Amino acid sequence: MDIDPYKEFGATVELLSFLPSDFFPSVRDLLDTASALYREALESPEHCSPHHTALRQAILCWGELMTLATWVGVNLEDPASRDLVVSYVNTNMGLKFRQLLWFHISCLTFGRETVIEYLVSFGVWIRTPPAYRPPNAPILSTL
Amino acid sequence: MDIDPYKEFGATVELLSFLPSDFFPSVRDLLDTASALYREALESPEHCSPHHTALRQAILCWGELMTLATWVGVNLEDPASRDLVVSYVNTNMGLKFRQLLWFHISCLTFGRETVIEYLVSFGVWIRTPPAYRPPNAPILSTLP
Amino acid sequence: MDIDPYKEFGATVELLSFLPSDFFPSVRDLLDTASALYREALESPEHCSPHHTALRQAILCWGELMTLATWVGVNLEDPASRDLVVSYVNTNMGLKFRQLLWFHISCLTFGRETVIEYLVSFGVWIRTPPAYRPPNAPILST
Amino acid sequence: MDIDPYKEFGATVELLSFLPSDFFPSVRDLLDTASALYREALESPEHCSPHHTALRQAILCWGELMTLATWVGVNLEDPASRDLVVSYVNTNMGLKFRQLLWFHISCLTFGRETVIEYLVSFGVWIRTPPAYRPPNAPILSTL
Amino acid sequence: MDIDPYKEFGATVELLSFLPSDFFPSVRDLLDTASALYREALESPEHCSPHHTALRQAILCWGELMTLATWVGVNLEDPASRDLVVSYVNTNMGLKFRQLLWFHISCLTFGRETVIEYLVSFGVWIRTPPAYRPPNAPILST
Amino acid sequence: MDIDPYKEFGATVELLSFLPSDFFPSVRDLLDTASALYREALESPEHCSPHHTALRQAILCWGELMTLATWVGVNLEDPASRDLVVSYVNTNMGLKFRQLLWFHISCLTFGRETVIEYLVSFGVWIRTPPAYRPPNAPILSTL
Amino acid sequence: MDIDPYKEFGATVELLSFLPSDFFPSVRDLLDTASALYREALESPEHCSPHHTALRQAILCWGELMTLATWVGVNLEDPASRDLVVSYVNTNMGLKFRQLLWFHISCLTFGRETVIEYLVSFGVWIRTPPAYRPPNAPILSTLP
Amino acid sequence: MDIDPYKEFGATVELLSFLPSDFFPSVRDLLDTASALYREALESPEHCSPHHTALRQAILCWGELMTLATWVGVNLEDPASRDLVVSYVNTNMGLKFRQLLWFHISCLTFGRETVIEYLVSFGVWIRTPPAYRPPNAPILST
Amino acid sequence: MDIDPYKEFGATVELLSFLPSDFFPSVRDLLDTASALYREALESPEHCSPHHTALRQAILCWGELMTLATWVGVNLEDPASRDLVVSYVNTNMGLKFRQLLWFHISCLTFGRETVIEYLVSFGVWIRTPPAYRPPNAPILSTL
Amino acid sequence: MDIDPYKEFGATVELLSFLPSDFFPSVRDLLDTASALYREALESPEHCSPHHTALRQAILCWGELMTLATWVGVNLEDPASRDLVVSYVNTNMGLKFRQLLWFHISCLTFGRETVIEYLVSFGVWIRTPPAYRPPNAPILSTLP
Amino acid sequence: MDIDPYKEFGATVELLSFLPSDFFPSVRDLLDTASALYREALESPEHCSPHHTALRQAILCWGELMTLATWVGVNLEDPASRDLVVSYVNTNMGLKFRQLLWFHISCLTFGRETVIEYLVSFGVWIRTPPAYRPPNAPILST
Amino acid sequence: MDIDPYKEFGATVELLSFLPSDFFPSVRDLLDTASALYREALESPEHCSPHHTALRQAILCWGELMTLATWVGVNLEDPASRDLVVSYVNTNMGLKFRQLLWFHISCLTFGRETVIEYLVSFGVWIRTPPAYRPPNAPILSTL
Repeated sequence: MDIDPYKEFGATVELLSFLPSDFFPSVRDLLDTASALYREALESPEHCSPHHTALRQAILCWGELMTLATWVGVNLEDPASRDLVVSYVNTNMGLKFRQLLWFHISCLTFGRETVIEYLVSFGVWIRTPPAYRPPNAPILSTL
Repeated sequence: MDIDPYKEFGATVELLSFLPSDFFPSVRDLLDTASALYREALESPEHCSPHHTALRQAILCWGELMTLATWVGVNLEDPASRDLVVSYVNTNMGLKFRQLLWFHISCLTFGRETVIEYLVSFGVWIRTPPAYRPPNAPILSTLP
Repeated sequence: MDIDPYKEFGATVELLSFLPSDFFPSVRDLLDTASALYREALESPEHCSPHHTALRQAILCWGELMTLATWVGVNLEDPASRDLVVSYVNTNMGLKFRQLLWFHISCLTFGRETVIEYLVSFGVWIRTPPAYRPPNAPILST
Repeated sequence: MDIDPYKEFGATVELLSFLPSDFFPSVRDLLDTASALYREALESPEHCSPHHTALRQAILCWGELMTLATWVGVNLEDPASRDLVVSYVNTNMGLKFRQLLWFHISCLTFGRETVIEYLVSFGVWIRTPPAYRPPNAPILSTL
Repeated sequence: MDIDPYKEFGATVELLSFLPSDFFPSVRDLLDTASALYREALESPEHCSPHHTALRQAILCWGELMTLATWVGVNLEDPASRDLVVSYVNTNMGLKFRQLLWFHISCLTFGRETVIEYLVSFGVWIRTPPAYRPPNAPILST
Repeated sequence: MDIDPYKEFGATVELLSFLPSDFFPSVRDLLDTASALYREALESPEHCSPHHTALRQAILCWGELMTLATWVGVNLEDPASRDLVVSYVNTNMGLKFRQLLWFHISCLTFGRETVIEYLVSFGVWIRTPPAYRPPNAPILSTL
Repeated sequence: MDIDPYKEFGATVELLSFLPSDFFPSVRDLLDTASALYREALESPEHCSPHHTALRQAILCWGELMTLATWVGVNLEDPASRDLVVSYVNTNMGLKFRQLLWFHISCLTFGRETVIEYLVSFGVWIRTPPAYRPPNAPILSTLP
Repeated sequence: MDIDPYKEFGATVELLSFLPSDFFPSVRDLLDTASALYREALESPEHCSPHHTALRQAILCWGELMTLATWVGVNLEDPASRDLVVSYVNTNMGLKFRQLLWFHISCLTFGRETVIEYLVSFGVWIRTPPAYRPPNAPILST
Repeated sequence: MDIDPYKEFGATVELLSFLPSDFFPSVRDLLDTASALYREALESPEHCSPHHTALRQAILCWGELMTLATWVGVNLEDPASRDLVVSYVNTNMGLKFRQLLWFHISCLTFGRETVIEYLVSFGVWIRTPPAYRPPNAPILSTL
Repeated sequence: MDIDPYKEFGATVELLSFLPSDFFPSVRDLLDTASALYREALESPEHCSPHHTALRQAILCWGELMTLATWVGVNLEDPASRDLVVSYVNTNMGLKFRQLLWFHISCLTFGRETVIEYLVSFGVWIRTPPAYRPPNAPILSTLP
Repeated sequence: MDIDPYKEFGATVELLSFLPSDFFPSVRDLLDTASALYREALESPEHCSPHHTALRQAILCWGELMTLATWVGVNLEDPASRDLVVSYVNTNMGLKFRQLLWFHISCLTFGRETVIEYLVSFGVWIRTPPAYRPPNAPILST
Repeated sequence: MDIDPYKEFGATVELLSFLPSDFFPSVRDLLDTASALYREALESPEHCSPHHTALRQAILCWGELMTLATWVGVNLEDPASRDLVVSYVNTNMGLKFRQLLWFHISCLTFGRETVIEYLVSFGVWIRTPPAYRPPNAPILSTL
């Protein structure tokens, strides 16, 4: 029962691990971007695209995790335990959720092929020694 | 900010609240029936239907929650914290997953319209006072 | 001034009294069913069907009665009087409100002819000796 | 959960609030004119118009409220409580019931569009400061 | 002067004597069923069918009997005689009225041929000794 | 409870109130006239006319009530109560049966329109004051 | 001198002996059902079918036997002779008239072939050992 | 329930009483004639004629009466009542059985119309005074 | 010399042993059924069907066996010996004779295919747990 | 009742009584010739002829009787009873079974009409007084 | 090396795990049913169907296990150990053989599509908690 | 009970008795060969050949027996009975599983007629007296 979340879209887990861990933006910025730029289509009762369903499921799962964190914060009495578990969850599941949200938002707003090639380009650029590499890191743009 | 999971499939949360809390099976039975009936299509890289994506996401989320549960079980030193955490995650959080899995598996197995009509039929049956309730409750099947 | 609420729909008050009083579900279940199944159509600005208008009027009337009961319970000081008036509001008018709500909801979801015939079928079934009667009471489904 | 009775008829609750509270006639006069002009059509078993259904429901509700008032008057032993509840019902539900009856009777008698334009014109007239207000207010008539 | 009230319809008093005593519902239930199923026809000025005339005469006569029972209960003195006469008029005269009302209402609702065949098929079932008789009695419906 | 026995045939209860109570003949005379005139028609297996069904029902009901009277006379032992019961059933109840039998037999013999016209004429005769009342009363006959 | 009463009707005495002795109803019920259903045809001067002649002869014979019974009851002075004769007439001389009346009424009201097949089926039903015997027994009727 | 045995065949009971009582031959001769002249047709499984069915039924009933007489003669202990009942049956059922057997056998062998006319002819002949009457009584021949 | 009596008719001894031993009716009932239902055909001098010959042979065999039992009972002196031999004759071989008679009679009266399928149906019904089985056993009827 | 085994084959029990009791061979010789000449057709599942069914039934019955005799021999403790029953069966059933086997085997081998004519001729020969009886008795054969 | 014995036919191990243990008949009855329904096919030299093969290997292996049980019952010394091994081999090894034999015999008798749908419906029925399920289980007979 | 395992494929138990018992290799070698050569075919959802079904059944049965042996070894406490049981299950029943595995694997690899001819030739080689027996035994090979 090894189900790969990105298998049906053309990507794969270790392909998304090519990029460094510090590259991805925080969760709050991604949620704000999704709410500000895609709120009307998400809440409509329509089958828009396969990306929308995954985005809705991810947002709901994040909400449930935050609710559980709030409950353990309120009810549990041990301070060492409360901070330990909160830091653990926030630092160990946030990375994968950031990866998922960034991938889906970028695919929605830029295109699948561009996002597919950008990963390879950025990884190859990072691996090259500085002296024989272009000085400007690649970026995603629409202007 | 108020995404409703069932809106795109024709239902709502309130409509699905006709069934009582004890009606749904356990998580284990749903997982084994999902593995037994629909496993080759889940693994294949194809956009088969909107139900498959939701099922995959739900299974992954349940796996992540179970991983967190075993982490806290093996790391926490205070037994009270461990037992309270596992009781919470098993009781209060499992009902939504049971509802989601039941809905998505039944829709694949029998059809969406049949489940939609079954919901209102069961609501009508359950709202009747006990003195005039017929003994047989509605059930889902495809054979006479 | 003997207007009959059910006359224009093909029914009649004494016909709806054929069924026993305990048969009807409570008010809360009917209100939740109406909210869950027909909330989009009730609030839309259109003349959908003659049933929608009656349903809207009944809902608003029940809301006004509940508000009056709440004010009576709060502002009044006599415990016996408030208890008695609350008992009156939630027993006497409750029966007719339940009958009206059940009739309109069932007609909306199942059909007029089916609801018309079901009353006769159940009324005949109730008053037959058990030894010479089918063992399962009729029900509305699908 | 927020059904508006006038929404389906092309009106709105706050639009009807242009007229002051003292403008509406009493309940008795409305009942007598309704009986005088439209008794035969009200009793007939026909879906004549959407106004007739609303009028019938309003009349039945008023009858039920009056029966409740008679019951509390005859049963309760403390005269102060009976006086208080009678005053409350007559000074609270009266306004709404007179509004509904007046709107529905006038719509049948003269026409819905005429009533709407009359409401707009009366609002314009009443909003004017007294020093520049013409002496005669608008009225509904066919002569 | 042997006047059989059933011959003109097709039946016979001997044919209806096979039914058990408890097969029939109460007279009040039959009256309520008759009123709630067809009250406009029983009050319209039209010779609708031969069943309607018999129904009207039976209803009027039962009303007369109830008036007589009330009078004897009110005006008599010895309590014992009161109990005897009331019980007699309630049971012995009431059984025949229950039978007649059931016959006419069923003939109106289902049809004459169906009820005739139902009586014929019920007779053989009731005549069989219990040892070889299947437990389930015949059921009359559509 | 508003069923009218004579209303199918064009008559009405208050229409038959014109005739005084003493006008009607006796039960034995009506029954023996019916037996002598329409025995073969009443005993046939056919519904020739609506009057036949009513006549049959009335005759069987009268037989039932006579059986009841015999039963109470035989069984009851209290003299006063027994005589009161028998006198009541003989006198108070038999008037309506006399009316019904007279109406149906006369209709069958002569004609419904003739019966109605006779009722109207007898009403006029009974309303006329005694001073100018003809010494002979209207009668039903053909030759 | 060995005339079989059922021979001309496609049956035999031994074939009709499948049914037990207690299966048949009483004489009274048969007489009232015969009067209720077939009376105008019995009185009419027409030989409608061979069954009517046999029914008329059987009724007349039973009437003659009852007349003999009442005569011997009212004339003989010894009570023992009277009650012995009455018991004999009622018990040892009924089992044949009941059989004849049942056969002839059933043949008219349902049909001869149906009665024959019913006898054949009742034989196999009654010969089965009780352990494997189904609960309900075959019956004659026309409605479903 | 007054069923006349001869009505279907064109005669009545009163017509058969026109002849005197002593005219009819005894039962033994009629039984022997039936056995000797009609045994093959009586015992065959076929619908021959309406006379055959009546003849079979009469023969079987007479046999049943005879065995009843044998049983009462054997078992019952009082000789007086024994001979009394035997004489009673032999003297009162024998007459009607003789009439029935003679009528059916004669109709079978000679013809129905001939027997019907012969009854009237013999009755009229018997009633006439001897001096103005033919001296030879009628008889059936060939 | 392994001749099987049922082999030519489409069955075997093993198939007829599928049913339980108590199922078969007694020999007397089968003999009376055969006498009452098929006596005219059995004694006729004609070749009707292969079932008739087997039935005749079986009946004659049973008659001969009964005669032998009667002679043994009559002309023997030891009560134990006669008791044991009649017990043996009535028990051991009566079972197979009952099976043969029942099979032939049922095949004659109902048909070969129906009897063939009924054995399988009854065996499968018998060998099923009660909770998941139709409530009542099958039977042969309607003919 | 009175079933005659030979009636359906064109013969009669008293017609076959012309031959004396000593004419028939033993059971063993008949069994050996039946096995030698017709074993293959007896075992096959075919309705070859009416004679085969009768032969199979007779062989099965003889086997059952021999099994009963063996059981009586092994069981009974009194030798007198064993001797009496064995003598009775061997001297009583042997005649009938030899008659049946001889008739059926001869009919199969030679033909039914030939057997009937042989019976008639042998009866005529045996009825003649011995004074002028020809010496050679008739026999069944095919070669000149 | 996860060789699933049911995958090639269309089923799966976890699909058949829902049936309760009491649902299966005994192994002796299954063997008798297999022998009586079809013995010629199990002994003919032909590759009739994939079910016949698995039936043949299962039948041989059960006899192997029975021989093992007889040997251990005979040659062992301690009675307790004998009881343990015999009970183990009859129950825990026998359940799987009962399941496999039932599956193959039913697939031969009724078909494959019908048995697959029956398994699906039975699973749906059994997963429901008792309070809301109909009291009668599904039945497979045609 | 007369079912022959190899009879569908043309062989016979008597035919396989030519080879001595010691000829067959151990179970582990055959299982290793089957895993290394036919791993993907046994796990596929298809019945390619009748040999595959028999191979799958045999492997599952051997796994069952190994589980039984482990169970009795773990649970039983008596040393003598335990060792007797494990020795029996290892030695006595393993021979027939070895035979089945050898037959089916060889038929899958080299063909069937080749196996039958090899059986016949090995029988001929064994029947020869030792004086004239060639020193090399027959073998199954292709190159």
